[PDB]
Amino acid sequence: GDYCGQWDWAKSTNYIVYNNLWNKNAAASGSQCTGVDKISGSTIAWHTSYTWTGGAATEVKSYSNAALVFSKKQIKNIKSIPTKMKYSYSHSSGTFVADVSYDLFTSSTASGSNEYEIMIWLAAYGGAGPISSTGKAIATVTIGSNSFKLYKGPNGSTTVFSFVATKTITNFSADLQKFLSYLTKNQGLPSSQYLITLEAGTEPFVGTNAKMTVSSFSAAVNEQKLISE
Repeated sequence: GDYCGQWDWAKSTNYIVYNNLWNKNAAASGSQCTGVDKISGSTIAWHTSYTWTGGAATEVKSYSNAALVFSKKQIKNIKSIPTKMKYSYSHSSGTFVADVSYDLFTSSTASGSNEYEIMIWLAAYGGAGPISSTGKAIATVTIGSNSFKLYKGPNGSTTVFSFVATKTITNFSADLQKFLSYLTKNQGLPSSQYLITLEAGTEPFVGTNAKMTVSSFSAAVNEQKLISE
């Protein structure tokens, strides 16, 4: 059965699926429910459905997501982060502003507070755009079969990097360590940072009778054979 509470969630050996209606009060009206559909090995299928209208149209209202459960590692010691995400997204006609995105966080300790954030937008709808100090991409980088414009800006004391795919991706397959290593080699992301959070879901701004169905999601963090503390 679905769960619609602001902070509802369901735990699995490898994933936690959150409803996470953390900014629901910025909308004038609406609600959102999330549910888990299957769990086969390290692959999970889940979905979320919502309506959010009015209020602060520019603000993320929620971020239902599947979050990986994993041993935290410093980026310098991560060999690979293989991930897959296949989804569909429907809604009713009219205003629809949202994104499908991975959300990763790093800290200086495995248990520390967020210091850097790395988003990967597989889809941006109705003009949704990431945090950007300048309002302009700082780079265009191709990873695997997809091209991404890179944005950068603050969120409090957090530095937020957002890769935005140049074409919508509905069937994603990538090694996210390539994204982190691009940032450590080119954008000043410290390789001593611990990867502490890896999730994938959707950020709605405005939408009616919307439903994202994640037909399959998986992620894993793999460490190098030689660890340097």
